[PDB]
Amino acid sequence: MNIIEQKFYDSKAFFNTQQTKDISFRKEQLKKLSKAIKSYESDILEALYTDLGKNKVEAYATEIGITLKSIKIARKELKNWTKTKNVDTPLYLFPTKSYIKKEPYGTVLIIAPFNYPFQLVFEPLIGAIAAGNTAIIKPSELTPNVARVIKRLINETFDANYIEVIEGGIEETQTLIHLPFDYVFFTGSENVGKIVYQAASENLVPVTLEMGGKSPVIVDETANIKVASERICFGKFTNAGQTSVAPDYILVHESVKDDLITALSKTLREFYGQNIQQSPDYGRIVNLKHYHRLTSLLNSAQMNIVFGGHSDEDERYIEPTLLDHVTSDSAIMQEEIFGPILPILTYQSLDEAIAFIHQRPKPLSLYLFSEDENATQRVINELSFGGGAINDTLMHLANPKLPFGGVGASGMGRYHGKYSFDTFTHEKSYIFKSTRLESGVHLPPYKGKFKYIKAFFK
Amino acid sequence: MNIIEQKFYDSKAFFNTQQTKDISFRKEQLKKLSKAIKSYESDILEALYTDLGKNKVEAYATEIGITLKSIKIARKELKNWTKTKNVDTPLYLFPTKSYIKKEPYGTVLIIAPFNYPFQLVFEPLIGAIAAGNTAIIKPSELTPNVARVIKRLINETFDANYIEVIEGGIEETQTLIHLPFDYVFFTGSENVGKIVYQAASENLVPVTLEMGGKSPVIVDETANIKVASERICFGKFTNAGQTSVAPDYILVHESVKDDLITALSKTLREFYGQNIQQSPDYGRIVNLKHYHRLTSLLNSAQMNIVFGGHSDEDERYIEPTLLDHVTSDSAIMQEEIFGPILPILTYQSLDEAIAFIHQRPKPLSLYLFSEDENATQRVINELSFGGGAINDTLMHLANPKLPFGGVGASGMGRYHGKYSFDTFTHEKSYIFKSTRLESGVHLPPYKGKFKYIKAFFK
Repeated sequence: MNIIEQKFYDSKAFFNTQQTKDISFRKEQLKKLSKAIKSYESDILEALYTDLGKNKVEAYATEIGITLKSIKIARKELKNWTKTKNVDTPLYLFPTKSYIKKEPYGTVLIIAPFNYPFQLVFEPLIGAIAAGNTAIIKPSELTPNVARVIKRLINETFDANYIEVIEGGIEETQTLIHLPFDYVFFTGSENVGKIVYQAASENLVPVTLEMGGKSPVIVDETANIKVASERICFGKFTNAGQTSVAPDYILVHESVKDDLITALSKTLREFYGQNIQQSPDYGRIVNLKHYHRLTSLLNSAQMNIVFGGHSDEDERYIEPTLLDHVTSDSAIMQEEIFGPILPILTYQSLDEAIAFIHQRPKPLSLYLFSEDENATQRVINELSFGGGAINDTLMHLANPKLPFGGVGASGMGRYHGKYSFDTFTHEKSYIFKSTRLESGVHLPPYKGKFKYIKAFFK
Repeated sequence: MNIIEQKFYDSKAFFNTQQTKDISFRKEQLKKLSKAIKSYESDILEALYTDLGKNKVEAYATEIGITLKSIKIARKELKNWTKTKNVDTPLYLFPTKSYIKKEPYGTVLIIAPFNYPFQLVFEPLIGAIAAGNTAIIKPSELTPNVARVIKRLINETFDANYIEVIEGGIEETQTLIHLPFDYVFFTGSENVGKIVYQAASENLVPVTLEMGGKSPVIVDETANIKVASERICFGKFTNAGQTSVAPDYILVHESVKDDLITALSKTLREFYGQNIQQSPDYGRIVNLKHYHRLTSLLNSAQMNIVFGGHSDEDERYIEPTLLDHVTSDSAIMQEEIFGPILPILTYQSLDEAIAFIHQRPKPLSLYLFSEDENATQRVINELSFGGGAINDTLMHLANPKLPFGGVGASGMGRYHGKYSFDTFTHEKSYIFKSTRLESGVHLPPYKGKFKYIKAFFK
């Protein structure tokens, strides 16, 4: 009765035909998706480069390669993920049989951001397809050519009543989130996350939200500064900072603080050489507006740049900038940076570092560079965060056996690997008690049965 | 800065002391809880009988015995549930180690209804305790003596900053749900469910909602009417109908429809004899208001009572009533009955039965009495519901290896057994990449590394 509603009702109607629930069907659409991505493979990278200055290597590894292997893993495991699970039954309920069926939710909404525009559409989508749902996809219009390449790939591969792509901004998102989807999957900002979560509450819709925060990295008195410098910079300088799990700021112990900076800068040259603006290993800011935002942050923290700093408006360039003498109350530590600026703060005792992170909202990721075991055991035991890495950054996302998701302000729910499948699955317990052997052990009248009932639970 | 807020902040502060995260601590509070329930064992049944007319046998089996064994299972499995899980890592990320830590959310809210007032406080609470949280409990004030017995048991056993009981109605619930709890667990009505879900969205709080609906039971042309009569009546007539998973109405095939009724009535006498009002095996309605509600339903469906019907206001008695010639549009089929009235409807083709259930919201449970395998395979394959039973009712809740929870309008999330523990757990992925063997296989510059990166995912 309206354009977006028209497509929503058609997707729901196709699901109710129930072709989606058949495993043969799902295995085949996974195949078509793998083939379609490979067919558009250079049609994914032209758009990633024009929208995000994303070079072919990292673009492939973060958006195309990761999903192609995810499709493969899902096709290999589809029969295990979907198979009904038999469940041990208690002896006092004998002969009852116990099962858990893995059934889809129905029609599913996927909202994806701008920074990994392809990855965050298709990793959940693989889950939804594998789980037997229909899907309506909302990709970011901040990366417009990526968005249309996704629409072209989806329209060419699938019928709209099975998977469809709605392009647009907040207006279209508002129409979608107020529709009665059977599941909503969202990656993006805490603020839009709140908009989605409140909109889903009205129709009692379950959701997975993956938002952000400020990911700490504790560089400890016992650290291996050399490797940490490289490891941290990979995490921070891939996609030019725009990564919900990128290190947002460093909590570096007093003693090692100056070492790090040289190590950083030196191993930053090992990454993009002198004059990074000419490197074909380093990305760009998504947009003029995000640009004028991160430049203003550099212009306000200009007293404290210690390595990097300049920027060209015409190609949305900002170089790997490192800050120093930063404090809890400065403007750079008020918001999530989501850019190539790395503020560095000093700490004396580990208790203060932990306390500093505790006072703040729970981050999506947390990183500790330390060789001390008692130190790691307490950073891990007392700080709650989404996920993270001891002596590494980012690369915990690369293992699809580890769920990826936030906690508290950083998010709820999780995906990657099987978890993508589980996010879009309802686990339906059912039992089966044959009628040949009937009894009466728990039925009425109770008269003198009390003893036997107490014995059921003792 | 206000009474309920005062207790909330104290619970949060105690959690931040971090005694709760220690497994030795959790095992001991589980022990104290088991001992405390056994100490109040007759103090649980006096209140269940005065509030719900619940006789000692069923009261024990549905509220006390089920939780005591749940405490035992949690104490036996606590080390397995809590232990950090090691995760196979991919070869191309070698030597990285991969783990999932099971950590608590923090401070937790549990809201419990009137109909199983003790069970639905303590089965989730066991989860919360086992997961390492603090807890604030909101029990129904419709069963007031049960509520206070719970407060007395909790206050005597634990300090309020660890687990506390707030008594009251919707006002106190409103104050609680708008506080920034780390998790909200709710059992109750769809309408109050919506109130809770929307209140949780404002603070980005994850929730488990367990609401209701109208649980179907398909009695099929191939059924074993005799045993089904008993099995259905156990499910329906325990707790005098007031059970979110009780059969709310029967879809009985045309041919067998009259058989059932006699079978029902006859095996209803096998349960509570002639004159049920004198049976000490049959419960009562929680309240005058719920009473005047279910009596009005009988007074409006008075043309169609075929077995049962009368009611005493002074002991809130309503007898096992069976209806006949009921239709989709009658007033009894508009709302969830939650009482001892069983409307019975006829169907011709199985497709109509499935369609009738499909058109309605997804029920918390679904029951099919049939000996035909193709029939069961499609009832199970095409109808989405919370959980349920083939050739039985209710008893799928009794197996703590099967998750218990709704889907769609009936609920989101699940508990019982380990699932109770998981509901209150954050699974935190972390990796550990040693610095002794450093490399450079995925770091920049990319120059001629493309081939190797493609190989990572192929």
